[PDB]
Amino acid sequence: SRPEPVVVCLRGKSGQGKSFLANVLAQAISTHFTGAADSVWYCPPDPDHFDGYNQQAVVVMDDLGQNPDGKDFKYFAQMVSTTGFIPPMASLEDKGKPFNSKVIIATSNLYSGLNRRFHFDIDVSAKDGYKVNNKLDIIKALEDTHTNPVAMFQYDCALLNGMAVEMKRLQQDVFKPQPPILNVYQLVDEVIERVNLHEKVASQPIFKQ
Repeated sequence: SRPEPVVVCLRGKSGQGKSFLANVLAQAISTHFTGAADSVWYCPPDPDHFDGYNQQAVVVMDDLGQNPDGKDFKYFAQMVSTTGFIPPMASLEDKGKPFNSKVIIATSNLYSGLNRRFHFDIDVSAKDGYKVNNKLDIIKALEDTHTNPVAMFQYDCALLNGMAVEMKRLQQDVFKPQPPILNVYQLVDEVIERVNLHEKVASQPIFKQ
């Protein structure tokens, strides 16, 4: 019915970037499609009634798969359902409103040797020049390079341009490999391009309507 969501998984070692990149990507995508960074809904620990969900551009799910009881997988599975997920809402006014977000971004601490539902699956690690006691040195990674800024980003820094963090795209096929994704700027453009495709196939009719 509505556009199929584009799904991004960012995984890797604790505190080596995946969470920071989740938040940067979410706000970047929100900004491209709505003009501002606030069309982001963060899935709460207990997806009881989807409080505050309003068809935001981006849904973020933290640490997907870390609660053994597994409420998070259940709703995630529906969001990327074949049928149109209708989230539970508290007020009669909002009940029945379809789930309609452009991008779902999950962070995960899980190893990858379900996953077939991710359009982008990326391991995030800190590079040596930006690594301090086994964690990303985020202060150094956010230092302004005074390079020309890019797209919606206000300045350039190692976190965004690829010097601070290593992205390793996890691939489904073996000799049909999707191209590498090497920094945030490129990841943002790849997700935008894929959302554009999903929305065009869902809005451009085959038959005159």
